[PDB]
Amino acid sequence: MKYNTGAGTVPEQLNVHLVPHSHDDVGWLKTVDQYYVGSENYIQEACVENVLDSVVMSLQRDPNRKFVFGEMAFFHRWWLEQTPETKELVRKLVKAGQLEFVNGGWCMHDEATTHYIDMIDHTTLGHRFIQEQFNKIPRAGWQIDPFGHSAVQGYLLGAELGFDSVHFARIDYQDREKRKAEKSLEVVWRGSKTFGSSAQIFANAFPGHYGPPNGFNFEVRNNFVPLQDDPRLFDTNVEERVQNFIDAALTQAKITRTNHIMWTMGDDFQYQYAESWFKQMDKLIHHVNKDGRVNALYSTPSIYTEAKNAANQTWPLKIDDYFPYADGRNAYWTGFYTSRSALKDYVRMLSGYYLATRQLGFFAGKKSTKYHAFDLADALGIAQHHDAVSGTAKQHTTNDYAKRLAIGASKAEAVVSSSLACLTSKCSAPASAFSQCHLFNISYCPPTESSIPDDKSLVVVVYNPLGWSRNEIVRIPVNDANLVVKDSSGNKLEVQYVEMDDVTANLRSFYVKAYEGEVPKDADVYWSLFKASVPPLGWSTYFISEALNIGPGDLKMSFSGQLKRMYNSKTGVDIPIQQNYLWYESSEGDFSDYQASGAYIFRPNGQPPPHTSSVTRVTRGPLVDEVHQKFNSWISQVTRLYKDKDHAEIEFTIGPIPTDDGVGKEVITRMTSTMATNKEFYTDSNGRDFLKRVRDYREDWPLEVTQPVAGNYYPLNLGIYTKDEKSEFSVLVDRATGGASIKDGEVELMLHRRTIRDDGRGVGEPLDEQVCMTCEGLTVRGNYYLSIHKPAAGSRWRRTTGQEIYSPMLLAFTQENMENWKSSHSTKGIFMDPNYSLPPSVALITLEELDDGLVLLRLAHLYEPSEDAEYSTLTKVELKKLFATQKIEELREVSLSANQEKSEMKKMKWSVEGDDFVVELGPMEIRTFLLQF
Amino acid sequence: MKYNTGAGTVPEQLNVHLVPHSHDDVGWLKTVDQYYVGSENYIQEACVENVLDSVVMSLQRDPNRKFVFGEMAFFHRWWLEQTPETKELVRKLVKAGQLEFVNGGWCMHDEATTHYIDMIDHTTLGHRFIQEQFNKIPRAGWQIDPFGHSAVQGYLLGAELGFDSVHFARIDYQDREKRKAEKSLEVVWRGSKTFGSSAQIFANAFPGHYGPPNGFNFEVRNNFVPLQDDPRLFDTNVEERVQNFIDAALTQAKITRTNHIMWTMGDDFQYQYAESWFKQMDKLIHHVNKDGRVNALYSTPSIYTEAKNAANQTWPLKIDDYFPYADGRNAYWTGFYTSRSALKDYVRMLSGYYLATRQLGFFAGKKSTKYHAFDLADALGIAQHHDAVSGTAKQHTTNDYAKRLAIGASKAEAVVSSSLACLTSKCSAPASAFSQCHLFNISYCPPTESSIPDDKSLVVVVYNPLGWSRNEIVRIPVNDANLVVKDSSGNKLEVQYVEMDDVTANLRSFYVKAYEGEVPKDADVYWSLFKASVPPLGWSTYFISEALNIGPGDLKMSFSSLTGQLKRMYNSKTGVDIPIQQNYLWYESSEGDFSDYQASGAYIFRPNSSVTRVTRGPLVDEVHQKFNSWISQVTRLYKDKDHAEIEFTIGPIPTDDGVGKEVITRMTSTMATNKEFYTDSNGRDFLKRVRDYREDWPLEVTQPVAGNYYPLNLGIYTKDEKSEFSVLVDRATGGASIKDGEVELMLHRRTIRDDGRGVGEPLDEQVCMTCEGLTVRGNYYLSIHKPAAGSRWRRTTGQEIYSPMLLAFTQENMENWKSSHSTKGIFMDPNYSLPPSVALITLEELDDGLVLLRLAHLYEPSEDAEYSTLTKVELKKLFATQKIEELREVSLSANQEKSEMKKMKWSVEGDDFVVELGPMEIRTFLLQF
Ligand SMILES: *[C@@H]1O[C@H](CO)[C@@H](O[C@@H]2O[C@H](CO)[C@@H](O[C@@H]3O[C@H](CO[C@H]4O[C@H](CO[C@H]5O[C@H](CO)[C@@H](O)[C@H](O)[C@@H]5O[C@H]5O[C@H](CO)[C@@H](O)[C@H](O)[C@@H]5O)[C@@H](O)[C@H](O[C@H]5O[C@H](CO)[C@@H](O)[C@H](O)[C@@H]5O[C@H]5O[C@H](CO)[C@@H](O)[C@H](O)[C@@H]5O)[C@@H]4O)[C@@H](O)[C@H](O[C@H]4O[C@H](CO)[C@@H](O)[C@H](O)[C@@H]4O[C@H]4O[C@H](CO)[C@@H](O)[C@H](O)[C@@H]4O[C@H]4O[C@H](CO)[C@@H](O)[C@H](O[C@H]5O[C@H](CO)[C@@H](O)[C@H](O)[C@@H]5O)[C@@H]4O)[C@@H]3O)[C@H](O)[C@H]2NC(C)=O)[C@H](O)[C@H]1NC(C)=O
Ligand SMILES: COCc1cn(CCCCCCCCCN2C[C@H](O)[C@@H](O)[C@H](O)[C@H]2CO)nn1
Ligand SMILES: [Zn+2]
Ligand SMILES: [Zn+2]
Repeated sequence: MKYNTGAGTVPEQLNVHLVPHSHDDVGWLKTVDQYYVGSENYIQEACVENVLDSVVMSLQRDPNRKFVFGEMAFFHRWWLEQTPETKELVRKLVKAGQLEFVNGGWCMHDEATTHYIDMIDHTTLGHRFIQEQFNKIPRAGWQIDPFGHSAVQGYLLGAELGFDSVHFARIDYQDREKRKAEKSLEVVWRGSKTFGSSAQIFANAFPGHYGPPNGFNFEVRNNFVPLQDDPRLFDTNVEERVQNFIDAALTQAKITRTNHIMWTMGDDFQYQYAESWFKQMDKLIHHVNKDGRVNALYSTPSIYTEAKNAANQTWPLKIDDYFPYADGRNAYWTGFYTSRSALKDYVRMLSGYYLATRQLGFFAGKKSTKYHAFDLADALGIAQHHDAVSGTAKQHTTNDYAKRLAIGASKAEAVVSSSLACLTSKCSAPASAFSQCHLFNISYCPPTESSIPDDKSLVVVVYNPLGWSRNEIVRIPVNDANLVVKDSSGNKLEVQYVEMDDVTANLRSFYVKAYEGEVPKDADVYWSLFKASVPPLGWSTYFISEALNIGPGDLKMSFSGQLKRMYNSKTGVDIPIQQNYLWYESSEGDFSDYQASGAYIFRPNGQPPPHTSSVTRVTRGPLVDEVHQKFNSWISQVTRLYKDKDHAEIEFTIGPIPTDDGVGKEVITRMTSTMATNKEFYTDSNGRDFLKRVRDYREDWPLEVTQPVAGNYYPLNLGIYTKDEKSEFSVLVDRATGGASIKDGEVELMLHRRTIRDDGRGVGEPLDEQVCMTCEGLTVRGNYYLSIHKPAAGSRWRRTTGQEIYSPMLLAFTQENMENWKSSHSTKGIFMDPNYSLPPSVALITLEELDDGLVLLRLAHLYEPSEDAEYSTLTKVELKKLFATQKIEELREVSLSANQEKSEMKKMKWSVEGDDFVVELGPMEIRTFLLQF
Repeated sequence: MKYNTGAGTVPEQLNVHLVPHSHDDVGWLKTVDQYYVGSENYIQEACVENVLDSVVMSLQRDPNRKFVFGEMAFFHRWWLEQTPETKELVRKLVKAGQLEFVNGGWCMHDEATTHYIDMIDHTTLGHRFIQEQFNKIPRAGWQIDPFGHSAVQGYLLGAELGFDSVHFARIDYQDREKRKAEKSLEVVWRGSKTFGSSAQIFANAFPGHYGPPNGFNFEVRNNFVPLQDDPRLFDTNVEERVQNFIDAALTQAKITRTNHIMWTMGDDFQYQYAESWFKQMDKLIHHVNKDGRVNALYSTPSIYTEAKNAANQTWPLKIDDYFPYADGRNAYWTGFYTSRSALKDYVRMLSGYYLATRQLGFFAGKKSTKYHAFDLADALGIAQHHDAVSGTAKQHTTNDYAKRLAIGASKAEAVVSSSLACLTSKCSAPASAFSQCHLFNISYCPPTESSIPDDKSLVVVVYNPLGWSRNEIVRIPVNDANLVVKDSSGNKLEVQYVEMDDVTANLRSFYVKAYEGEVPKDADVYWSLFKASVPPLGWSTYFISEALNIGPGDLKMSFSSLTGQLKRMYNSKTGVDIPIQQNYLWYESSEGDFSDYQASGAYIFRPNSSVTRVTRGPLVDEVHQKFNSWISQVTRLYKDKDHAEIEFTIGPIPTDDGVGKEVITRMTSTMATNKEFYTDSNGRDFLKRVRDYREDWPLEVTQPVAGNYYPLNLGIYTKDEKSEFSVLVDRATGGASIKDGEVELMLHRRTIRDDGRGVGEPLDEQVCMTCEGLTVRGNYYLSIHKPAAGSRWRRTTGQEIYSPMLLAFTQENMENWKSSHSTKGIFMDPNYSLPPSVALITLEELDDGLVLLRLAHLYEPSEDAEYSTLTKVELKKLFATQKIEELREVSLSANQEKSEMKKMKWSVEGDDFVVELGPMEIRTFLLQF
């Protein structure tokens, strides 16, 4: 029999857009490769190779069939295995529109715990591949699973990518009720207060889930009702199945605007045998359309959006974001804003490093390795997956993520070493030319710990990957107490010695062995500190050889023994402020609700958070004032006021979190003032826009308060701040972190979490992270940064220090005779014009060599219009001065993901309820260029 | 990457022939159509449409891949839904050898409870489709699942089909141990005593199961280890999987002759997503052969057989059969020999009716409808499946089988009625011309129960589908006591009235309602009996209108009187005389003990009186016997019958005491049978069985009852130096001789537990409206003869039991009838019979002008001095009203020129139009008129 599968939309009937898809997690209960090859099916039945294999076969069978695929991490692995014949069939299918890429990034990223730089990076990775192989530009965003949604997702990873639409299943459960009643599930979304309608997108919140209506899942071996239309066989059931379809369509139509609705015909890792689904959809399209009451068609999210746009309809407006997300009364998904802190820091650290790595490789002439096996691009793009950096994957999967990141970090570390060796001489240098250290956090750095032979000096090369000149404190572990630091010009520099502490030494012994496999030499005796000064996008070289109020600067802090006050003499801000460590007790269920706190969901006990305190050292010196604090045996902190820093730097060391008492614990630091913050506080969106949050309040619906704490937590990637008439109090993070203001004048950060129960959303594991050789709970160490400012003065600290945290100096070490080194190496350099700096409001967020001679460049304006009277303004960058030592032959502006010419981008129109080489940049703008040299 | 999937065999290595297959039950836990379309997956995950869809896609991707498929019941349902492009693609795959048909019948039939005529019929239905669509002749028999194997499967449904091999997984568990030790899993099997090596076949019994070695089932969503050979991905495992493969190959090689072994790469309803299997098999062939220690290839059972035949090797010999089957000490699969007796009788009755239907349609010029939806050919073909007539499907599946058979029977009924209307007239006649009755067993025949109008008669047309003239008793239910029966010439015939009985009357009210939905009219008051005389392949017409020792003939029986119940049988003309008792007993079903939990069930048999009337008359003497409230019997000696007909009525089997019961009739004599007894092979050859003994291995006796039951489709007999005692059945039935001079039949079974082989249902058959246990009624036939004179009774009466007269009824004034209708007729020559040794088992109109004809010699060489000899049939006299234009002798399934059939050679350890037939021969022909 021939089925009429080629139906399009029809004007005066309800149209049911059948969109076949397979939701393929880039790691979750299995690793990425396990999901691809289909191993470990006892954990979860899932094989993405079967999906792509069988979908291509089913699409070949009938030209009217369609399927949408998203995650290029899987597609690219599959593609490299396919024959030339298959690759050509795929080209035909993509060219015909039968297989359409939706989203098209390397993964479907989390939107809470991700940084916009990483979101752009992996999306570009996917889009370049799709553009190269198929000459296709994705037009529909696909965020069907991420646990809430960010403003930047809407305007920057949606509209600015060229997406007309973005589709997602998860919104807050109270909000969803209101949107159904108001038919506002689909909105025109303006995530940017700066760009408004110039960066808007059609946003489609599904009625419930991203699966088919009940009885319309057709996966092989499932117990569905096949449409039996053969009169030679018993029990035909055509009329019943057609009515099943209509009934489901009418229910959805009752909550949707226009005569067009969409069915997401798929689910988690479905389509292992695609024909099982397409057989049923073939028959349903055929028989439903013969019936004639409604109209069914094979479609895609972009065909659907096109029909939604051509309709005569005005649409409700959506501003800001969809955080936080709850799927039930006691189930706010705000715990994963913090879950797996160590993995979050690892991602953030490697992202900064990878940024610098691509800079140095470009100058030294290195060749792109983006699509090579186990490259850091693959590893960091996988890491953005919505179960990966978010913390919501199984532990073995999480270990596999970190294994892949470490492999890519090792490749990047060799690129940096070889590149700096070439660029500092007076490119083929060996990677052994310099040594580098990434375990300063636990004091392990063999290059600076080892002894210096006579007539030689420890050479320290300092590379600065910001487009600003920078002054910073180098702090290295040493075993000699009479070293001299000389700058490039022979002058001895002022130094300070800081004594090794017992917390750090105790971390060193355990974790060096865990990470590196062998037990290290004795704990270093001292830290050596000195202030380095480095040109923008350049290096300085130093030579090292043998011969209660604190605050070396304007910012002062007062302690008992605990913090009591912060003030700035020069600016005249002064608040009494206390900081303490506490923890919420993790709920394990109660009489009214079995929901437990777990890796996704933060549900505190409803008991007040238990209190922890004594000073163990107060240190004073020209470069740093320090207060070492121990709150208990597993919570210790160091507060540091460094020379020339407009902030304190608070180093936390948390763990092992004790659960032998059977009580899960979610550890916070809480900063309590008297500022009249009036329930307001500000948190960033993926590290960019600041969103005004209001305690216990929602703009889009009248919140029913059910979790007065968990319901006020928001995801941080840059930081959190508060203000009143007289002060502005700001906190910056070093990794994705959850933050809230639970009381006026009060800010808190959740820093580490260890539960005894799983939260029943499918991961099947309490968040119980341990380190072994003889195991104990994982300890995390990191920094948060705090400062005080007059109103309208804090934004420039937040932006400037945020970028500095993102992009620290890179240190490279070797031992050579100083004079011999100065004879064969330039001790100072800059790749920009010697007297050029990027404006203070701009960051060079992408600089990378692509295939052939093409260079990808991105410049970001860091400020929103109303933040800083001087810097929230129009500025310019002279690219001739940015590349002083090279001549631009070609310049070309492209879309954010570099898959379209900027000038060719077109926008849909919506009726919304309530309505030379010099590059200019307005507030919040990001401009992307392809260059040739 | 490209994989070297084109490997062939290599001489200096062990070769693993990978044979992809999907074992598709034609009904079992789900019905055949549910299995096809994949509905009711909560019962069992199984969809045959997916198998054929995805296998054809997978074969298309790589020309070196192969797959074997067997069950045309499924293939044909799928074929008619396919597009022209798919059909064209399938023809290319079949022509290239990528898709090979094995077996090729409509189903994979049981070999215990099936009759050879039904086996030939459904195999022909499948093979004719295969030949017409693809010009292919299957060469491998595929019997991987049936529970034991019959001698007729080997020589007749194997060798004579043109099969070089037959493959099966199930043999007795004790036999299997010996055959592993002696490397005699594979044999040259000679199932026929008569034909020996002229009808031999390579018989391959698998080491254990028909699935793959452990860890090589690759069905989508199963937890197997994929072969990961991409160095860009973590956890490559090529070495591990290659070694897994080798270890399994070497283990099998140690119990197999030659350097070729076969892996059956599949299982029940597998290959829903075929690419999941072929991907792994692609990579295993590639990397195993790169390694080079063993050799792997895509293969088929026929390619494997060729390799085994080409080896320089001598093979052990197998004779007789593989019954009974047991897979454990207390697990003899001999219960299903009797399970679902009523379904078995239903199949047997419809097979004979379908034989007559195709004769009558041919004579009347009816067009063939063999491949039409719900045709009786489909229903009867399906019913041969190894869970169907065997009785081992779920109850709802069994109901569906009976519904398809009833649909087919209703169509056959109209053909018979329309054909007889045309042929007796002086085809376009309507089905309403005659009525017919199939419920005589419960006394329900409205056409004869109904009053006759004055100046009209009940016209009775009697058709005889045997090639022998036949006299037999017509016995119809009537409501008037003074009816007169005249033959066609006007002669009044001797009649006998027999009173209705209470047992039948209560069956009638309950079962007529069950079968037809409404209670019947008043029970009929009498049976009218009379003797009809009918030409072979012809008819006689009769007109009915208003006007303790027994034995009306030579055979006599003596009953105690004090207790009822047989005591003695003797024939006064031949001098045979044996004391003999007949009793009803039951075994208690085991529900397992603490040492073995095995219970009795649908597959496995695991065991733990007054005369109410004596009737005498010129046409029948009978003794009604009531053994208890749910067991009654009537023993009948009919005029001119050389045997007693013993009608049992059993049920409802009481089950409330908590114990299951398996009911037998046991005939006990003093004959010196010396542990020997004789049972038939699919209604054909008799095999000598010996109590508690096995020819091929030293039996360890664990079930001295259950291990001595054998499947009967014709009957069972014993003998000593003075007598032969013979028992014929009317349906597939289990029988045994548990002591010397003693013979027993299992007639009905009801268990309270399942026997744990997958059907998940106690054998607990019930009739519901209120429910009660099912009641079965049927006949077995007893007789006594002098040695070497019993065989001719068994063969002749067996064919008469198989092919009874067909009665057609109407009411008309006699003279107006005789004026418009030929009262008497035959389609053969007016004075020609087939020889007494011959039966016309097939006569059928195919498409175009082709007619299919089969003649069978009923006798084995040693059986009857007169009839066990070469004979001949005159085809011009068989077809008297037509002229034979063309004759062509073909193979048994009619897919080959008989003259062009080729046989492999094996070295075996220990070594006009007149049709001639030697003993046990079946010759098949295509004729054109
Ligand atoms: C501070 O700061 C810092 C920063 O800096 C932070 O962070 C950190 O960091 C660090 C660095 O620094 C890091 O570390 C790193 O890490 C990574 C990861 O780790 C993880 O993972 C792993 C893995 O896992 C997996 O596996 C296992 C086994 O099986 C298991 O168990 C698990 O579960 C998983 O599993 C999964 O997956 C898989 C796949 O993958 C599958 O198969 C399965 O089935 C599943 O599914 C692990 O292992 C680990 O663990 C460890 O550790 C821990 C801790 O962490 C502990 O606790 C434990 O216990 C352990 O430990 C133990 O052990 C060890 C070993 O044995 C020893 O040693 C010790 O001692 C103890 O006892 C974890 O979990 C990793 O990966 C890395 O590693 C690496 O590296 C090192 C040096 O560096 C060494 O030592 C090692 O060995 C390694 O090495 C390697 O790699 C490299 C790169 O990466 C290279 O270069 C080299 O060469 C090597 O390699 C090569 O070779 C080899 C031989 O040996 C091989 O294997 C390879 O291969 C591969 O790949 C390829 C390509 O190429 C392919 O083909 C194949 O397939 C393979 O695979 C190559 O070839 C390190 O360690 C960490 O992680 C971090 N952390 C976090 C948390 O994240 C921190 O945090 C801070 N701190 C504070 C603040 O406090
Ligand atoms: C509660 O205690 C434990 C327990 C378990 N079980 C049942 C185990 C059943 C195994 C079935 C395996 C698969 C094949 C079953 N075949 C499939 C063939 O295609 C079909 O034709 C055969 O009829 C049929 C039977 O052999 N019982 N009790
Ligand atoms: Zn997901
Ligand atoms: Zn079977």
